[PDB]
Amino acid sequence: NRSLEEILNSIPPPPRLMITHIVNQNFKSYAGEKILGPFHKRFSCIIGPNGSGKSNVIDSMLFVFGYRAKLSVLIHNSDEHKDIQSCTVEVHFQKIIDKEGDDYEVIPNSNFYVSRTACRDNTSVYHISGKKKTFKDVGNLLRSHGIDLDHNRFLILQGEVEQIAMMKPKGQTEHDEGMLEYLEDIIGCGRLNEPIKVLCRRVEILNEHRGEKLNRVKMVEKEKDALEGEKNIAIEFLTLENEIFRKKNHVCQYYIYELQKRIAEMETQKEKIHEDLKLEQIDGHIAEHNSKIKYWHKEISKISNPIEEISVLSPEDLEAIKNPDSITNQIALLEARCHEMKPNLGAIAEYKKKEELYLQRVAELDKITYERDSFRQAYEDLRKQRLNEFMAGFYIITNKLKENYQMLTLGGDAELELVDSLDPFSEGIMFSVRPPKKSWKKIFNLSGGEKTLSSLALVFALHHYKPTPLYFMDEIDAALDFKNVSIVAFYIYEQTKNAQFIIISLRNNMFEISDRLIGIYKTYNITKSVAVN
Repeated sequence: NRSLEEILNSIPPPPRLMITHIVNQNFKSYAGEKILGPFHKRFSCIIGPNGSGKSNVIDSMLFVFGYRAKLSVLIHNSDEHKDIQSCTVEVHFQKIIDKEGDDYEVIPNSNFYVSRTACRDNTSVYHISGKKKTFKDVGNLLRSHGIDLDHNRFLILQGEVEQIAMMKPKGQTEHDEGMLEYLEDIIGCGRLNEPIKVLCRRVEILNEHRGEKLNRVKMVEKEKDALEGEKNIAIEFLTLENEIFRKKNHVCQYYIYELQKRIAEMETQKEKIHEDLKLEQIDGHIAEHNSKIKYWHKEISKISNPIEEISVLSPEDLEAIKNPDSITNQIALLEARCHEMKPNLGAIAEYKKKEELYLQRVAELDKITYERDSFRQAYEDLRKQRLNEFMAGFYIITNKLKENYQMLTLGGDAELELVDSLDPFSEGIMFSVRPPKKSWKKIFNLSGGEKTLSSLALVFALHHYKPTPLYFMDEIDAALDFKNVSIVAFYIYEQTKNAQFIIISLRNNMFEISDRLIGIYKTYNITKSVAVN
């Protein structure tokens, strides 16, 4: 359970190649060893009647590339040849320079030689140029060439296009994926768009309770504020009673100075008596010593300070018996305060503990909250950036789709209608198709051929957006007018010259645009092929 910051730091970031020849030994449709024909960089076709084994080959290339659908069906399956111990199929790849003229000047270096030996013991082993490997290494070198194998887009079968004609706009379950999520994978966002959505979701819920933590560190705060206010009143009472107590020490010091000033005056008078009668001076000395005995209270032990410290006006302000208000009001104030003291440092303790240290906890949860808001808006920025890239590529491919549909249908427009313009990730994207010289209507009331024509228009749109060098089609000519067949054949011939198109059909135009015509026939259940032009 890494933090989202560690997660957001750890974010994983988001001439041509031709097939020279294919040789197949103990192949499912080929008896013994058969060499497939040469394939031009421009065009090639495998034309013939249905049931000659073309479907067997196009499923075989899925089998040999790791796409799995008793490994004896992988070997030949017929009457004359039936399930020998192993089959070996080899395909040759070479580069070729992209020239506008009709050239077959390949690069003589063999780029790839993928040989799969599939035996009857449920074991299939892959070799690249005879080196015992997997299809993963061939796939990595194809990704170096810009070709992605496990993200399959280059192969089109029929079951895909009659899936396309009745797609839900979104994949409502884990086993369904709409064109929205598949395009999100295509555009390069689905690696980081949806996982960051689910990741921020849970973290924000964890963050919520952190905001709740910030709440219940001080859920009410009024009880502690009232308690520290009362104890602050007690502390201010302590300081004020200390000041009144200092005044009381001053008043007791006024009593000691009244006694001592009286002592000094009577020393002066008894010294006058001694100057002038002896026993009268002795009586003055006795009363002076009695007052010095009574002077013990000069060490005022109340706070010992005003104990020995005198005020300014010694003959007038330094007597306590002449000011009974100073005697009475100060001790009355002291008694009222000491009755009303209840002192505690809980004002300071609660202020430094719950108004500062729990405020420090609130500040730490404020920092966690700033992390939470930074995480949620870094999410909002990343999700909106991936969404903006997704709808930007979506606008690019819909412009390419609409221009392809306009030049293929020679009129009319098929356009994808969003559920909502802001974010079509809610429940999908609908599709509305207009046939030429027809009213604008839903796709559901239209022909299946119109749906397939819009699907091939989108396929042309994604190929124009992202150049995939290989494309495979099968039996598009059925239930379709020859006009659109020749139109898309002319599109494939004219707009694409480097891109190689392989189509399985019987109508003339799809191989009249073809540079290679691989005429394949099965005579006495022995399959032989010729490569005519």
